Amino acid sequence: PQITLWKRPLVTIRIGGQLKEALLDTGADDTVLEEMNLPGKWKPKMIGGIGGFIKVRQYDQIPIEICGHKAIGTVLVGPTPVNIIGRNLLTQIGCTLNF
Amino acid sequence: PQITLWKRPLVTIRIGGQLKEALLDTGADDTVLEEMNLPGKWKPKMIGGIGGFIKVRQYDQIPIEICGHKAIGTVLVGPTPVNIIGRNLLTQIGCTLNF
Ligand SMILES: CC[C@H](C)CN(C[C@@H](O)[C@H](Cc1ccccc1)NC(=O)OC[C@H](C)C(=O)OC)S(=O)(=O)c1ccc(OC)cc1
Repeated sequence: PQITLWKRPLVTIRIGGQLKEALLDTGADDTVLEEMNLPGKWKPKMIGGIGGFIKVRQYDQIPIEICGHKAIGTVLVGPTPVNIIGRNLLTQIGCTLNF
Repeated sequence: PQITLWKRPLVTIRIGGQLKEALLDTGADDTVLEEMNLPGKWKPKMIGGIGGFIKVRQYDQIPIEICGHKAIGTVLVGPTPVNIIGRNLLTQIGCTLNF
C-alpha cells in the first residue's frame, strides 16, 4: 500500500495476542509500545526523544504483525504516549519513503 | 527518490541559505530544528514528545528545500535531540510511505 502523511500514519498491529494502533515511524530507530505485561525476559534501557528520556523494557524476538505483514524483533515497552513501529520492523515489512 | 530504512533517513536541507542534515520523521507532526537563527517574528510554542514537553520558537511560512524538493511552511526551533522534518513539510514534498 501507499500511505500519505496528511494525518498520522497509524495502522493496526498484532503483538503478544493483542491488536493495537501504532505509528509507522521512520524517525524511530526502535519499536516502542505502550505499557503491556509481555511474557519473557527483558533488559532495562533508556531511550531519548523530544523532552528527554524514558525508561523501557527491552524484549527480543517478539512476533509483531503490521497490516498483515509478519515481523519479528525487538520491542521496547514503557510509558510512551503512542505505540511506535520503528525501523527495526519497518524494514522487515518492506517499507520505504518515496517522493 | 525511494529511501529504505536500514539506516536513518537523513537528508540534506537548505534553509536560510544554510545546509543542514535532517531526519525524515513520519512520527513527527511538525518540523523542529536545533537552535539556530531565522529571520522574522516567531511565536513561543510548546511541543511534547516521548520524554515530555519543550519550549520552541515557531517560525511560519519559511522556505525549506528538502533533498531538492521545495516546501514553504512552519519550522520550529528549539532543543530537539536532532533536526526533524515532520509531516507538515513531508506532505508538501509529496512524501509517502510504501510497502
Ligand atoms: C530522536 C528523533 C525522534 C524525536 C525520536 N522519536 C520518534 C518520533 O517520530 C516521535 C514519535 C512520537 C510521537 C508522539 C509522541 C511521542 C513520540 N515524534 C515526536 O516526538 O513528535 C512529537 C510531536 C508530535 C512533534 O511533532 O514534535 C515535533 S521517539 O522519541 O519516539 C523515539 C526515540 C528512540 C527510539 O528508539 C531508539 C524510538 C522512538
